Amino acid sequence: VFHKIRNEDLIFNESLGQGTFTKIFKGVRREVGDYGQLHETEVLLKVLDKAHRNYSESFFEAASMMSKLSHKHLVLNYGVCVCGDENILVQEFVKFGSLDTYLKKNKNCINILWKLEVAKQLAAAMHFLEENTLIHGNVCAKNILLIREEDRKTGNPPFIKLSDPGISITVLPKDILQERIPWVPPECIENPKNLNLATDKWSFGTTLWEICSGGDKPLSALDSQRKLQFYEDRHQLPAPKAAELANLINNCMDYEPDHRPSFRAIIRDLNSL
Ligand SMILES: CCN(CC)C(=O)c1ccc(Nc2nc(OCC3CCCCC3)c3[nH]cnc3n2)cc1
Repeated sequence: VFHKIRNEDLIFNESLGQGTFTKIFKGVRREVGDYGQLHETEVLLKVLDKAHRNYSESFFEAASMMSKLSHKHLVLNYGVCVCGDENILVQEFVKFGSLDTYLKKNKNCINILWKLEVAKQLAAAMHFLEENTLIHGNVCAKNILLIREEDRKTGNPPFIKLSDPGISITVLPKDILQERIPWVPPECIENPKNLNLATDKWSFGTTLWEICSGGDKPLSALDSQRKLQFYEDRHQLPAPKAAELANLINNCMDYEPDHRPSFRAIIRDLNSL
């Protein structure tokens, strides 16, 4: 179950953007913490749109997935506020935001070793989920958060976490699914109920492509009809700018889901460079 947070202990501050049928805000939670100390803690507030309240079950199931498992590379959920009409998910607030924006802002500053450390961390998180037979269903650079920047001076690497998947692709309208090509794998375009552990290996490949492309979005120039035809013609993504991980990307985005490598194998490949 989810810890219930009182509407009166939450303050909503600035809008940070939107997700799928959600609005996202920075906020503050008043709480009693360890030793009975009172705290005013920064939080990330995710609000399901009133118009799409019929998705509330999938909205919360997405975060519940993340919450029943504990791992260093998985975002922390603090609880939920159903107080009122609103359906509110309360999560930890990460200092440096999402990776897709960070890659773009810091293009001329991110080198191959940084990308490899990030890829290894994401692969570790996905290996944990695979070993627990937990499907994420929406692996992408927008859903990777940057906790700590790299510090060459101290030799410290960056540190990321994987966020929750949001409303599942098994209940979303087809036009949203099509726009999410090529993160959504071909078999889930055929039938979103084909969502499986193999789904996440495909999307991991798409996310590595993002990491290697300075925050470009693959196939963004293609409209939804042309994205569908891309899958129907069995195309692959072009090798990124920095081509060091192109082979791994292509091996991961295999049109045969049963041939996509395990995350253990993926980690072995990453460690070999
Ligand atoms: C000055 C420019 N920056 C970057 C430095 C910021 O303003 C910024 C934005 C967000 C955070 N933190 C954040 N972001 C999340 O999601 C990512 C956001 C979701 C919806 C909109 C896009 C971003 C989160 N999810 C779950 N805990 C989160 N914490 C930190 C800083």
